[PDB]
Amino acid sequence: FPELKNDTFLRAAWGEETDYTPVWCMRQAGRYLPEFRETRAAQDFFSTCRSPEACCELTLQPLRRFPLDAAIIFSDILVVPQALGMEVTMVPGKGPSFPEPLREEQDLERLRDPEVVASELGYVFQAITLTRQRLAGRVPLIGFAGAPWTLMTFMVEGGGSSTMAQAKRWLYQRPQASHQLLRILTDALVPYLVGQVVAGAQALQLFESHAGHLGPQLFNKFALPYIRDVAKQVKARLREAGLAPVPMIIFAKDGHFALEELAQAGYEVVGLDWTVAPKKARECVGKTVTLQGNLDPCALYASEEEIGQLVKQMLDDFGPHRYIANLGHGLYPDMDPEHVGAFVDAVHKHSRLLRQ
Amino acid sequence: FPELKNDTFLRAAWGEETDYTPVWCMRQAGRYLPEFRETRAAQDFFSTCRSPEACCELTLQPLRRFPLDAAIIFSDILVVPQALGMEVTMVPGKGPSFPEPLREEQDLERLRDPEVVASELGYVFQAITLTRQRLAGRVPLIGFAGAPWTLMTFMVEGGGSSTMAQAKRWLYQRPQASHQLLRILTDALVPYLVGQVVAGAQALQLFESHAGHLGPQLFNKFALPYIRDVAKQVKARLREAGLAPVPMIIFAKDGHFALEELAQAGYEVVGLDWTVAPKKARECVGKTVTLQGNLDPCALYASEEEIGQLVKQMLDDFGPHRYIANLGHGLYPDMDPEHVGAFVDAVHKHSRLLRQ
Ligand SMILES: Cc1c2[nH]c(c1CCC(=O)O)Cc1[nH]c(c(CCC(=O)O)c1C)Cc1[nH]c(c(CCC(=O)O)c1C)Cc1[nH]c(c(C)c1CCC(=O)O)C2
Ligand SMILES: Cc1c2[nH]c(c1CCC(=O)O)Cc1[nH]c(c(CCC(=O)O)c1C)Cc1[nH]c(c(CCC(=O)O)c1C)Cc1[nH]c(c(C)c1CCC(=O)O)C2
Repeated sequence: FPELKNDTFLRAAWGEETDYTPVWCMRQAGRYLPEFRETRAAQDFFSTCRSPEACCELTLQPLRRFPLDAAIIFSDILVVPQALGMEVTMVPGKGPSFPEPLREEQDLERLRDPEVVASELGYVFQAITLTRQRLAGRVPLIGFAGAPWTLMTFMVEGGGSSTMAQAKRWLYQRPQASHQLLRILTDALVPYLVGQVVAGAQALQLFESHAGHLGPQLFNKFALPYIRDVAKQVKARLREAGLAPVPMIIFAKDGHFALEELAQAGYEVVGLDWTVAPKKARECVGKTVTLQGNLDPCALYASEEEIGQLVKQMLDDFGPHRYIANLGHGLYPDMDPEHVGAFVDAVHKHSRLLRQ
Repeated sequence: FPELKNDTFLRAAWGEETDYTPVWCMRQAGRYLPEFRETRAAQDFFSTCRSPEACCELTLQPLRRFPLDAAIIFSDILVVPQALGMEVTMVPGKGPSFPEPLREEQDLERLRDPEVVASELGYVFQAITLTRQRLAGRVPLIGFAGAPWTLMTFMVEGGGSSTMAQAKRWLYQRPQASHQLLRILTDALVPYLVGQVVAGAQALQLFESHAGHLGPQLFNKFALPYIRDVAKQVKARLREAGLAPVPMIIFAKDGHFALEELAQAGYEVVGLDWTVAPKKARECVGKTVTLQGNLDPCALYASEEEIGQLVKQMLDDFGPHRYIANLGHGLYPDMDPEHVGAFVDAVHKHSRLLRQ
């Protein structure tokens, strides 16, 4: 691959000092961009995900508008449950659905052996290689997947939920079958994430987007062990294959209660939602992980001047060390690309002023 | 399409006698026109190129001011390297840039298969069809592209250069990789140029704008073969598709040294810069190609009366046969539209006096 030119994001992820704070945005390839909507109108969602050229194009679009310090491959976390043998749709304007969710223990029999999942996800690896080549070393490329618990919630609920009552009912009433499913997911995720790195990914983020539905006791029993396993096994396999391990980011949205445990879970970077005060997060995680985040995505509805001031305040709280800027979740479809631009420029501007 | 009403430019290109000398100007759709600047202020440069209506409008603007004998579609030669997978910007007042130029052989791996480029340039074909329809047969519409060597220089240098030292270093140190790249470009250009004709173009010009950096030995080894290939293959494909081949113009700026070879390269018309005395050019190319050019664009800074006299002298040197008037390069942004008008009127006036 082409030599990396701007490695600020990677240096920051490993905790090294940098000249400015690197920034990227979750869902930077997203519907808030008119050009994203146009490229997407061509195919259906999961068909877009299966076209390396389409994925590459969507990945590059934000970088043409903004000097973001990382790209993230266009894909979706739900490709893993799909590759395990579940059928999944993107309903017109009503999000992901599994018309036949997992509801009893016997339903696990329908899933593929987790060891064959990576072979089913070749299309993602093709997209990663192509995007890495086309990026031509501009900035690092992040690969990603959903965390076991979060993927379990989609598989059991059949979509989004305000309570995760069915998935949590599994945890309390079917603890053994839950662990079995969480292990299947872990065993699928590890080779998939390794394959993403083999294909060209230079960092990995694991999205535990539905952490907040668990309190600490269930999180520690059912989510944390598998989060830890994913990091340990991915690093081991990469070492063994003669490759360099990449920085790994754990993002547990609404996971305020788990920050101390997440800082010990074998990830270089702990991603934060907007509800956690940066200084409180720093006390929780300690001095040797990098934090990522955490501006309220809705702050981007404010004026460009206001966004600059909110960014300044955020960066004052995080300080110059061991920090990668981002929002506290993904960009929303109704947001203004110019305000995303203002966010990026302000992180760059204020982080330089904070140093010198 | 509407039937062509004024075909003088085409008759002259094929070498037929005409009642007056037809004239057009390189960069006639350009910044010297206040109305060009206004229409352009709407979008960024490459976004203008992707709007058929914007391209059509820019193409027609000069024709509303001046009785030019041809239109040339508004586009840019750099759409080809873009469609091959390189990222390219139009920097505010500092021209084209590729932030990640090709610098080693392995960088060729990032490019698209040349056979898929035409599909990426549909927007240009749409602009051509629309402009041909809106022109309503007034005058012929010229399509165009950059020549392989010249496109290679942009791809390797990452922009303009006073020496082409990096691209020439490729020719001397990486001859094989250079030929590989020049072949990729040729194989992309042929289907693109054919598609321009399919879409409505009635003539084609290939811009070898950076010929002059090569002497004769390198030009014959690395530029000429691909110039020849482009013409041979475009004509073959058009024949085979049941379409009429169009006149093709090769313009090698600062290519004094290559005129004899260019006259044998399969182009109806050889375009000249202002440094070549017309009578010397005529001896070089012989009696069976048409010459195009060649007034110093800077001559348009002279008074309207002076421009008339310079034009008279130019036309005396070229003579009435096998000649299409133009400047020796494109119009510059600070030139006066009224002086462009004087140029057009003088060619028409003096060429009629030269015949009768
Ligand atoms: C709406 C939706 C989709 N997929 C999903 C949803 C949410 C469903 C729910 O919560 O009930 C499922 C999903 N996809 C992704 C996540 C993790 C993000 C999180 O919730 O923390 C989740 C939970 C990451 C992603 N989803 C996507 C990426 C690729 C990276 C990028 O787009 O920049 C990632 C990491 C791409 C994607 N995927 C989808 C769209 C429309 C897009 C474009 C971005 C947008 O406009 O929202 C469909
Ligand atoms: C400044 C620039 C542009 N594009 C380019 C440059 C020069 C870069 C360099 O030499 O370092 C690259 C380019 N574009 C074109 C050429 C070939 C002309 C030549 O050098 O012989 C080249 C070398 C043709 C063109 N470039 C364009 C056309 C369309 C036809 C027309 O505009 O009449 C062609 C054939 C349009 C264009 N393209 C651009 C502008 C501003 C315009 C409007 C015309 C003007 O004011 O200069 C941007």
